[PDB]
Amino acid sequence: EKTRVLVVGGTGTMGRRIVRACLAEGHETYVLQQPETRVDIEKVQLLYSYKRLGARLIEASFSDHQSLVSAVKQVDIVVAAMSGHSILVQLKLVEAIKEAGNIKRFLPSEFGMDPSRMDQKLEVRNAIEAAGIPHTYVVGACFAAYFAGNLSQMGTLIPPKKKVNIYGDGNVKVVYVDEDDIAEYTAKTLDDPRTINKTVYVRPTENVLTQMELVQIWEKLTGKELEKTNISANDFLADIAGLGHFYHIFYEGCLTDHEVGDDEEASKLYPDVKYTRMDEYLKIFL
Amino acid sequence: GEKTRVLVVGGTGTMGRRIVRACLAEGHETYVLQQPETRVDIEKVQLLYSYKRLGARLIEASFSDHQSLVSAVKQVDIVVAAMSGHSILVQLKLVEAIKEAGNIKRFLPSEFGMDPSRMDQKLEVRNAIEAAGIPHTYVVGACFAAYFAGNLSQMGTLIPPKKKVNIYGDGNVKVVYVDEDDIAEYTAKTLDDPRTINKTVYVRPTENVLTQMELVQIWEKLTGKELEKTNISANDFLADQAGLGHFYHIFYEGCLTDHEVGDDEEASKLYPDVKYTRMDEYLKIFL
Ligand SMILES: NC(=O)C1=CN([C@@H]2O[C@H](COP(=O)(O)OP(=O)(O)OC[C@H]3O[C@@H](n4cnc5c(N)ncnc54)[C@H](OP(=O)(O)O)[C@@H]3O)[C@@H](O)[C@H]2O)C=CC1
Ligand SMILES: NC(=O)C1=CN([C@@H]2O[C@H](COP(=O)(O)OP(=O)(O)OC[C@H]3O[C@@H](n4cnc5c(N)ncnc54)[C@H](OP(=O)(O)O)[C@@H]3O)[C@@H](O)[C@H]2O)C=CC1
Ligand SMILES: COc1cc(C[C@@H]2CO[C@@H](c3ccc(O)c(OC)c3)[C@@H]2CO)ccc1O
Ligand SMILES: COc1cc(C[C@@H]2CO[C@@H](c3ccc(O)c(OC)c3)[C@@H]2CO)ccc1O
Repeated sequence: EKTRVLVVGGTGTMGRRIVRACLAEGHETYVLQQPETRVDIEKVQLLYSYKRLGARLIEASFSDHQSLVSAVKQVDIVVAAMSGHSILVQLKLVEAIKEAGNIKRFLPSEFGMDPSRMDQKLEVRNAIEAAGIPHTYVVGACFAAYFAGNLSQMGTLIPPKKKVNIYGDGNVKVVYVDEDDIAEYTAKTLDDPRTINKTVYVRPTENVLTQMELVQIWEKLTGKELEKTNISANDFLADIAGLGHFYHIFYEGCLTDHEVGDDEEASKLYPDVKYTRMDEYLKIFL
Repeated sequence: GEKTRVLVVGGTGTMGRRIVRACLAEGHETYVLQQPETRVDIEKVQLLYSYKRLGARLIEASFSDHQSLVSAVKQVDIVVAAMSGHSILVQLKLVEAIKEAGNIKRFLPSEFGMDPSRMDQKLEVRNAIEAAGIPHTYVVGACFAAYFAGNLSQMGTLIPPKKKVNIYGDGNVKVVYVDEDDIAEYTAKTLDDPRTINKTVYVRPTENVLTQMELVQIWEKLTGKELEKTNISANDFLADQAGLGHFYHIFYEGCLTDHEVGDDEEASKLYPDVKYTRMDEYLKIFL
């Protein structure tokens, strides 16, 4: 009855939320348990905390091809959320899935900028498609913790107190999404017959905002005007890949420059998800 | 009387995060030290702000800014620190601040392990607390169950071994294994208990005083399988590196159990309503 899901990378930022979202959806949830690399107290405790919620642990190693095959044979769907070298370990996962033969869908570690735009992620896609593994690519949003809570400033995760850099004129549309919402959309789409072999864009409508609109949401919550320093494009390219990431998002507008139909956008596919709006998101910092 | 306001220092540490939640559970108005970011540290930031949803307040302060420590402690009645273990010695700056503010009714320094006065920068911190005249409680005497029980006291891992296990000496030295949650709850109960002002509190839940070989047997009965044991002489063990030695005092010298403690200084008796987790329940999560 339940879809059986294996979550790969279950102790990461996105992966842990995907574990929880799969359980909250009612999926029978399995989490890949990799051989310890270190005395890692919070890693181990996070993993075992999942059992208390009803998840099961499956031990396997990426260096052990047969242990991966044994793992994926126990589930119906695989979701990966590796850090993004670590993206490429999914190639081992693809061969294991291809050998196993029983996987109905694979969602690789995407959850960001679409890599098919004119990349290790694209190499994983090709292997998936070469093997004929049904897939769903979840893309198109900035994690609110990495880009909204710091008003998109680099090198920090919390609002600045007095000053703020604005990229260009800060009128390039961006997509700011609470990581919990991304995970819940992921749990809902992964067995949806409508999203088989599709790209799903996480673009909740009211969270499509320019940097300046984000800052102005904050300024209205606090009642304080920030001192703004506009940084021109070339002023931003003083760098001789993470500056590259910001440049594509805030200068090239790579998240919002192509329109998406309702049949491929998460908030339209799953309108019951009451996604967190950025004014609510930012309240925790007041 | 009223809440009793507590500032937790090291609030995103292993022990500190449990202490934050314990203080909220006990009904204290709970404040957490927000230190300036040293890096893009997503899980550290999310942990800190998760406390707000639970009713805690954050106070930004820096150890390198004496005036920010003063201001932070001036907003609370009690201070509890749980720094990793230099980390220890930064508490000296905190004592100077506590000294100047002059409103702190009690300070619990970062202890929660072997009593150093029976073996240290912890002792240095004690000396400063006492020289300054700051009322104190020292919480000592227990092995964290995550570091010593879930691995059956094996080094280099935190989960039960699959078939063989090392026995230190004869595995008949008494050790104290306690759930970190219980340590934190005892800490939140004791920090304003008049019976423990200016005392050492020993966390020694009676049913959790166990030999390594007893711990192993609890697990063998849970799994129904016996484990291949190999014993290891003190001298062998000591064949030449501070983690080792922590273990040696604990499992060879028996430093946690070689002295008696009285009920008016033992947490499980001071706080008998804390139904502490026994090791047979603790280990079940691993099955
Ligand atoms: N704004 C946005 O849209 C963002 C996009 N992303 C993307 O989301 C996806 C997940 O990112 P994130 O949550 O930050 O990932 P994490 O950095 O949190 O790592 C997650 C897990 O990946 C496993 N892992 C990492 N390296 C290796 C390795 N060499 N070998 C084996 N396993 C490894 C580990 O799994 P285990 O739990 O088993 O130990 C680790 O816990 C990525 O594709 C990333 O590009 C992430 C940041 C922001
Ligand atoms: N078996 C046992 O009984 C055990 C005993 N202990 C003892 O418990 C106490 C706390 O240990 P534990 O919870 O594991 O420690 P942690 O390593 O988990 O504590 C980390 C926190 O302490 C702060 N910290 C660390 N270094 C610094 C620094 N240079 N400057 C400022 N802050 C710093 C940070 O505070 P912030 O959150 O604000 O960023 C950090 O988050 C210690 O006294 C330890 O000796 C701990 C392990 C096992
Ligand atoms: C907030 O300050 C920073 C934030 C980051 C976040 C990095 C941002 O680019 C992020 C990212 C990676 C992959 C993506 O597909 C992605 O899509 C938005 C974003 C990185 C996530 O770790 C990097 C450097 C910083 O200084
Ligand atoms: C579980 O494997 C290890 C576990 C540790 C735990 C270290 C154990 O000695 C612990 C300790 C530190 C301070 C203490 O006061 C203490 O009292 C028991 C124990 C250390 C806590 O970080 C160290 C090395 C290991 O290989």
